[PDB]
Amino acid sequence: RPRFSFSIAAREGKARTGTIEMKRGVIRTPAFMPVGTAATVKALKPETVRATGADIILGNTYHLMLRPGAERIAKLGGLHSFMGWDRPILTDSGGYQVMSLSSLTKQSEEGVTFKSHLDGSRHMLSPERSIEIQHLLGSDIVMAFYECTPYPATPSRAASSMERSMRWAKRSRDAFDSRKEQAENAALFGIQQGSVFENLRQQSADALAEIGFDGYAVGGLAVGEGQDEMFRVLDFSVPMLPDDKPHYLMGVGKPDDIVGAVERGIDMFDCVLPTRSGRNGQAFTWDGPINIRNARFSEDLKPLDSECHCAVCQKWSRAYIHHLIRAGEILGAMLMTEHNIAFYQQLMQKIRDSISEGRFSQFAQDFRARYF
Ligand SMILES: [Zn+2]
Repeated sequence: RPRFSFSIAAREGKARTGTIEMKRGVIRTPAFMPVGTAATVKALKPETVRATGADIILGNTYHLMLRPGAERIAKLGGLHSFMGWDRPILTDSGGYQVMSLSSLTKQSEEGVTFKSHLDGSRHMLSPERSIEIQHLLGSDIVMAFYECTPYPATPSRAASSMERSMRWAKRSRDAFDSRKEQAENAALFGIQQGSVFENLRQQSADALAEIGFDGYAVGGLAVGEGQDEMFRVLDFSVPMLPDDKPHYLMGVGKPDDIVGAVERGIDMFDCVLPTRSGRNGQAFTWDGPINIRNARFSEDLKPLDSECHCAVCQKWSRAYIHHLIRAGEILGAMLMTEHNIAFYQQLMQKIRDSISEGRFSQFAQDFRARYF
């Protein structure tokens, strides 16, 4: 019923489990959010996405602004109504894609100018335009617009980029606050930057807390630094964010990354891996991933995973799915994606249950021992 309410029901070390109550629904944390790129979680009906256990999905402001257009979607009744997903949606601000998929990007204090990577150039993105688009889409959790710091990054480079983003966070906060409908029904998350430097990260955290947000995302990771660095950064970074607010680690998703991130205080995750690697033929299992295309699965009657409770593992064999993927059949992508998202959600449920029971540390250890 409330606009936004985060409650921690249990803790173990830095790990915690709880819920986020929003007008469109309850989000159980730690949470994994499936990625919905062009108003669709690839190869899945929204009801299937919900069936796997997902309480919230992520939409991106970049793609949607290009096709079919933020304004068009608003006119159509909003993203929820448009795609058939009635639960909460967290929208990325588009800053990282603007820099990864756009042609001739132009950075400036006002924002970034760019050329759409597919048809001319739906051109401008600033802190206020981003928030505006996110309002048009009707997202429940709005991400403040930021400027990306590549890896590696020199201290001065990381400092100046972090500083710009902190200014953009203020502008995003204000833009969000000026729109009453948005401010009253949605949530706004701020994003910490600072690369791998804790002084920078600290400054970013402090700026962010000064402005004040509903949740804090740890940005700049999973950009090539490797798990060791990521974890090392998380170790000093997460404790800098407000304890009573959710901590969201953007773009992080290998199963082992998630478990280690939760051990360091992360409550929310998103990643294209499960969907992406699904179309590719890679299925996640409690014994590590398997590539279903491999000839040894040609007559394997066992399900993708022997303990998985998803509809795919209850009804189809590795042999069939192996066939479908090798034949390039659409059902192959559909079945692989559903199992993978299903697997991710079961991992989050296992994580949440072990924290509530005070046995997460052992779960993590056992998980790693078997998965690897
Ligand atoms: Zn399954």
